[PDB]
Amino acid sequence: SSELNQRRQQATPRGVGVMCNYFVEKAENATLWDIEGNEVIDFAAGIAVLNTGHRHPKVVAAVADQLQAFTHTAYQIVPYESYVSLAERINDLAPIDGPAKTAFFTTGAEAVENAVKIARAYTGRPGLITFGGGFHGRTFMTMALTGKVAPYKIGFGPFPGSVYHGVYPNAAHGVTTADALKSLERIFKADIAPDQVAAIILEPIQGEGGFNVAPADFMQALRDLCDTHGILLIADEVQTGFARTGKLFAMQHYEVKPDLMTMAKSLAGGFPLSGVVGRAEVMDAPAPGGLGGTYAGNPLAVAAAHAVLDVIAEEQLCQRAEQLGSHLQEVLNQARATCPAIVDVRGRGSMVAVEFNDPQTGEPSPEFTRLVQQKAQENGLLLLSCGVYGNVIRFLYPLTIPDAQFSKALDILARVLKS
Amino acid sequence: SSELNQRRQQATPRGVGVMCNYFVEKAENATLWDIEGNEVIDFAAGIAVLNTGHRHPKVVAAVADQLQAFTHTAYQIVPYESYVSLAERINDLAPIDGPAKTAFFTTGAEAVENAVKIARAYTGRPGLITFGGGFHGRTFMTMALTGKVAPYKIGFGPFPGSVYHGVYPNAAHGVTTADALKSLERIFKADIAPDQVAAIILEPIQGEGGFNVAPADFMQALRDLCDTHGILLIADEVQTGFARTGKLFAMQHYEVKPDLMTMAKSLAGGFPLSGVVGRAEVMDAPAPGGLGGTYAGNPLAVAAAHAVLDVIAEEQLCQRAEQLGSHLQEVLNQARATCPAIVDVRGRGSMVAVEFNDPQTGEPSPEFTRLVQQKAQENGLLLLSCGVYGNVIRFLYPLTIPDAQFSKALDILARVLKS
Amino acid sequence: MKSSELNQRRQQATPRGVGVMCNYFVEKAENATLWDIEGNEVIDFAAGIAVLNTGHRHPKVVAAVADQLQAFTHTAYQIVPYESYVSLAERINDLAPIDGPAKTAFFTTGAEAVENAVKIARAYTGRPGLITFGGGFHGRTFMTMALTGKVAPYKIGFGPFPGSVYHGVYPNAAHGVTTADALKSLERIFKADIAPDQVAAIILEPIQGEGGFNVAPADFMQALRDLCDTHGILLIADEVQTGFARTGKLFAMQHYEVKPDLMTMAKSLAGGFPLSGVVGRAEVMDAPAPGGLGGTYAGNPLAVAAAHAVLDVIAEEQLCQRAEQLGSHLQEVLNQARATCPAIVDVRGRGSMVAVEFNDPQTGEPSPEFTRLVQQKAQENGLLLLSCGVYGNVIRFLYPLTIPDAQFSKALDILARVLKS
Amino acid sequence: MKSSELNQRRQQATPRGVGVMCNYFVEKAENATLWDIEGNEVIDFAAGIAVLNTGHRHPKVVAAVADQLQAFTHTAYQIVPYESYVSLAERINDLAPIDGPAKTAFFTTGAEAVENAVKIARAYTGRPGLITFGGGFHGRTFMTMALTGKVAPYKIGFGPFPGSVYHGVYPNAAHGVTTADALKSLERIFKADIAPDQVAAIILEPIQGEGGFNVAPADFMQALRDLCDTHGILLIADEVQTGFARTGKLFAMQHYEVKPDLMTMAKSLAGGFPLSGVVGRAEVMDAPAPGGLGGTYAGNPLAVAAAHAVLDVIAEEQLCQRAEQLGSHLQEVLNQARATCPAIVDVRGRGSMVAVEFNDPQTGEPSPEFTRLVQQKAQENGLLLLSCGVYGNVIRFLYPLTIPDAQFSKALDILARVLKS
Repeated sequence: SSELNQRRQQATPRGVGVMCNYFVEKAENATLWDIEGNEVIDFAAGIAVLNTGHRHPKVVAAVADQLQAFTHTAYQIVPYESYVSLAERINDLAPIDGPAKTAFFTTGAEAVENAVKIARAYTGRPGLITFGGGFHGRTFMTMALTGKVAPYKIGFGPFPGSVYHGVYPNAAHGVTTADALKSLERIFKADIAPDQVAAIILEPIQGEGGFNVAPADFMQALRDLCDTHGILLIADEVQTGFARTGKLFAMQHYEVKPDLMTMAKSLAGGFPLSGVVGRAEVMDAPAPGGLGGTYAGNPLAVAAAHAVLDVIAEEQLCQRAEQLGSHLQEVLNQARATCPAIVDVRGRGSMVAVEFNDPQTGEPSPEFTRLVQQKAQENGLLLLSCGVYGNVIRFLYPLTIPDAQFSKALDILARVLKS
Repeated sequence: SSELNQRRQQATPRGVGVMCNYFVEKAENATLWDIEGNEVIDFAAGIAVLNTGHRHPKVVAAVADQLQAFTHTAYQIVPYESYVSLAERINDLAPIDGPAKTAFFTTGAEAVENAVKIARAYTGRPGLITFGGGFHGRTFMTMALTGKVAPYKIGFGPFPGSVYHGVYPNAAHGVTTADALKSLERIFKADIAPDQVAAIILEPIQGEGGFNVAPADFMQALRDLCDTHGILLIADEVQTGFARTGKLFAMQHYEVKPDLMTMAKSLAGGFPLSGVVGRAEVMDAPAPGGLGGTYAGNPLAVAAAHAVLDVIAEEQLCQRAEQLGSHLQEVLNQARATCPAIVDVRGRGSMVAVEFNDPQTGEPSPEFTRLVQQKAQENGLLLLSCGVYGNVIRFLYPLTIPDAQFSKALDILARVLKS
Repeated sequence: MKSSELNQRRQQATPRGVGVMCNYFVEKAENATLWDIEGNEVIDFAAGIAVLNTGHRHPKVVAAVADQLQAFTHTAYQIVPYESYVSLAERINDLAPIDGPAKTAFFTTGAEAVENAVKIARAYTGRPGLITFGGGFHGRTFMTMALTGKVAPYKIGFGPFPGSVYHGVYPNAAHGVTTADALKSLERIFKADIAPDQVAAIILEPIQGEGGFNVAPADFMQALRDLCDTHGILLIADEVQTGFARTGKLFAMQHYEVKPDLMTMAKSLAGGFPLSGVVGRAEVMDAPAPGGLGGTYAGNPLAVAAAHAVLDVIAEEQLCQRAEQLGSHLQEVLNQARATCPAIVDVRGRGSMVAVEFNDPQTGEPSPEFTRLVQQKAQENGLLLLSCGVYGNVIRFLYPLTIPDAQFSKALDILARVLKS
Repeated sequence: MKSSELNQRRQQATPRGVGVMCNYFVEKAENATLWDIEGNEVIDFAAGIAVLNTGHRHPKVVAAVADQLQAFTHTAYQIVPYESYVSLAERINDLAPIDGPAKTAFFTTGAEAVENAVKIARAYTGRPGLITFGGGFHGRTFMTMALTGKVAPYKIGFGPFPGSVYHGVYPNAAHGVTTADALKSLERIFKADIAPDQVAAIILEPIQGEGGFNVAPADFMQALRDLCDTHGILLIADEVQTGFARTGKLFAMQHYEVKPDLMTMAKSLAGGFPLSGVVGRAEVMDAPAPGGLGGTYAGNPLAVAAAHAVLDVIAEEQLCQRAEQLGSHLQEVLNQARATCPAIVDVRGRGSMVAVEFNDPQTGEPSPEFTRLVQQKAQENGLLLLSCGVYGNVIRFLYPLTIPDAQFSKALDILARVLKS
């Protein structure tokens, strides 16, 4: 496959970075097959894109029937009842105070993008506040909202005004909830007025930021100041959504609820679909024709996104996600005594991660974290990187992993840490 | 259905407007079936996305075959062979001087968005110039690039700086090529320096602008303008691309070649995929990791794109387009004499349109466009509106439409213009 | 001590970004006469760029400044106010072309004046948008550079510039741009760039200063007034250069039946002293909260005292009528020189804001060289002339309105001789 | 009584946006003494907000301005230059702490100076980024408001604001904010807001003026210089308020071994006249092309003549040490007052830029009411005190460095007494 590696280097730009050396041929559940027969259990699931697994039999049958019905029709002209079919369901499952309304789009960056458009149309305000280490997409506005410059926005500036970043709460790094809230106070006193901020966008637990959970200390306080200053709270559950946090949405772990929320990735279980759900009054702010997109709500994707929403419940992967999470929680917790480089492990449900620090100084180092990288797939196990420094392994296995599938990779994960 | 629509209003926001309120059941080539089994000839193809028709036997077989393989990988992690030489297949076919390289994404707005990121990474310049009436997407950057405020960006401002709009040459409306070039010179002397403009983006034929073809002298001068000031000429062929204009890409009708090209819509023939092609060195300007997207290069959509390029070649849809549109153009000019409202008949290939003005004045009638919209509606024929005044009908039938199906629709079209 | 020594010391001590036009350095100035450090007497047709309509060191202005010099030179008005600030504001409120009650705030520079007009407009409407016109000049600060409609050289190298700022086309039917063309550009901005319900103000000069002395037609101004009336936009008139008797009236807006919502004043406001101001409808001016407006030097006591005498000199010496008398005589000469000099393509202006445009006869393409040759020969004859326009082919005549009749006659003789050569 | 008729006139004729601290109007000022129109004599501890380090109407400054009145008041330097501009730039180049050859460009207002500083930095680096600190104040223009780190009341209602402008945290160990706290706030801006190689300049005051007189530590200024050296950033020191003998040295940056790339000057640079300047490395200053920098009032000849005399006064009267002597005596009084005044939480400053911060004794919470109480009590006893700070709980002391010691001792007697009550 070495010749195809170079066939790509001369046909697709260097900007599309790719981690693993080998290509894909077939995928099942959480097991990937290379071109050369190698079998690797997927602890990545394409970045939380397949909570219900690679090619789950139900929605693969739901996309097959949806195929010979219609593949595309542009919902803006000819609508389909499968669009209203899901908008009904998520409006009943989303943690939004009062009546909820849902619009669907294609990519997750478009969901956060449209949440900004709806937040701006309802508030009439320009301001948008995110947090350091937060990731919200790769388009112009979403890169501005993203809190990691390299490599996400290196060389694509300048970026629009009225967008600033607070500090995300993180007791593991010595920043408290008060430290986080004070950075917001410093933005209101130096950057932009509170009555000029349209929305505060927030990952319930940060995805590419290092799997750091926001405390209920932070959320209830956050809900308070936006209610004071007329700001809308937006929860970005593109990565944390759909049963991986032990519950359907990570915001269900909290008592107060966001006015808007963006969803994608495993929302369709491996097919291009995003969406925005929120309060009926705020979502109804843009005028007709203001929201759209050609591929918005791909009929095959809404059919699968309907399907995972049945695997949601009959398989009950919310309860399983807490059972997978808590055991791998234990595997790395006595590996903590065996492997000294572990400084902390964190996660809710099975959205779990482990941070590794070099012993001489407690600074990160991604090449011990990334020493585990190679040993894992050397054993046929694909683990993804994370963090502001690259020092955190995030475990993104599908929720549909058989238990023998899991314990294999778990004890293989026991061998990567002591070598 | 009556309940079906009102279920749709309480579940989905008013922002996502919809044209027809009959909901699709079935789709095949250029035929659409609705809740009541009523057969409608499709002259929209979901906005030029189904150039090869609804569910083409070749691309479904390529899509169903890819679903036996895998759902999705996040190309960023484990890549495909599907991705690479679909790009090799477009690198040789795209009108790009010298070696070409191709990256793939999902939505057309993303392709335009990434074409800007590549233009910014290559030139280090912030500036971007588009034209009034142009449409480039609905995200923050693409809304600023779009040259129509209503309804695509009412309530979503403020918009970023260094984005200005020239005037598109509309020789059928008093705007010459010299007028259009002077608008660009006026931007250079008042808005932003030329050596600060990274790219000039335009559609070879304005899609929602009214199907205004760009004259050859305007494109030649545009090439020399960017050549003189180090600007990159981006061609937005998301709507004009893939055999609709008689040739593969609309830029092939000109001797000048753009530095960058954006594609989507009929690229995958009813599946979510976009892409950017251009000179090898400029597209490699972004750093590894700067370009990305989780759904980018969807395996099924890549397999669908592979067969779409097969279909238009073996079925000779490039040559078919112009003979479909030539037959359409002459029955429009036959009705030109006994109908008083036709003021112009624009189009190239099968990207044809006809503009209506009120007979007593020169103040266009959307109603007459809606009235003729309301006649083919009750007569089983779906066509779209466009133009800055909503007074021109665009003919976006699938190129795969059978001859008897087309001859019927033109008959129906002739009757609705007379009355 | 000597000029070239000073020129070298200048280039080694100051940055090249501060360009200098003339070879010589000033030693003494009075009315419309300049004496360089070598004794050469120069007829000033620039007046510090339309700053000394009342002439250099007018006795009444100097006597007013010398008097204020024995009281106080600065107290920071936002800390300790003074009567002269209030009285000058009252005088401006009466004379300003403002519909209804007016209020005035004083600042230091014309760019600060435009800046505070923008700030006032944004506070009242709550909207980001601002629309100017190509060829407009409104200052060199970040926002005023964005408002300025000439990239070279005011904006080269200082980008990127803020959003919600766009430029229409200023009408000059002497170039093929009608009022209808100008309004078409505005409606194109409204349909492509920014919605009219998001534009706070439209800003234009009644006569474009360095834009070539192009006069806004009443056609254009009335349409702008109704357009802003319909879409809730504020009409800001930048009279920094046109203001104070330059155009035959105290303010160039008085030539029109249309009144602006806000107006910026500077340059000739203080007759050679640092002062600027904003006057407008009281309801609009009161939009910013206490503390939102200011500036340390704003309303300098010496400059406010000077502006008091300037308004006095304009009235007591009838300088508005003088500007019309002088300008009519100037257009008389420039148009007689039309028969003897084919390069003259246009003679435009109002009052003593007169200009002449030059083309190369071969085609209708500007001749900036012929413009420079006229400047150099006038300098050779001791006459300082400023160029302007988008192509540098326009010579503007900014003589002080107090220029003696005999000196003006000699300058016109120099003008006729230079135009034939 | 008679001031009330003037206040009603002031309220009806000028907008409410120009706030006014004192309800009395000045009639005469001299050194550090103010006389209102009612005969009341006030000791000036404001000096027009640090504009009069040399005092109100200093004899040598007035005689220099009066000499310039008999020659010329304005020619626009970009048209006809003058020698005094060059010689003042030559003096500023020799005196400014700039590594290597320096160049100086003069403008009018402090905001204009900062505005041209970013224009020079943007032209030199080609980068859009600008980083300031919360609590910083740099002017009231659109760009300087964005750079200003205090939203109320400076930018309330004037947004939206331009991108590529972010605010770090200014170090104040008295507030629990270390230098490490400050440095890492910059790295978070690098990691989340804008790449370091896209930041054109980091701008800071050596001592925050309106921010509460918080002095930058030496290790913070050092790491800032290293930060900019690594990433090609330019270091800009804003010495509009700290400049010219206020801090015990001619420039506050001279208290450090670090030298900035650019420096802005205003306020007391001309000792009570509208003048501002930008001095920096010659290579950096020459980045803007000819015609890119300017301003009609820039380098006002009267204000330049005053600044020439201000420099002579600072040297002839040894005002740098006098500022150190007056500031030490003030800190002694304030520290002795701390016992019978539990509200005093801190005594900050350097030289004669000393301030005192007040806290409500129950919780360490600011008490602007107590601060205003000290202000109003001192005003009743004839002492004019200003407030600063992010929370308005800081009183700053900006007496003219030329204040007579008997009047200074008297002012300290009042200050002591209004603090014991």
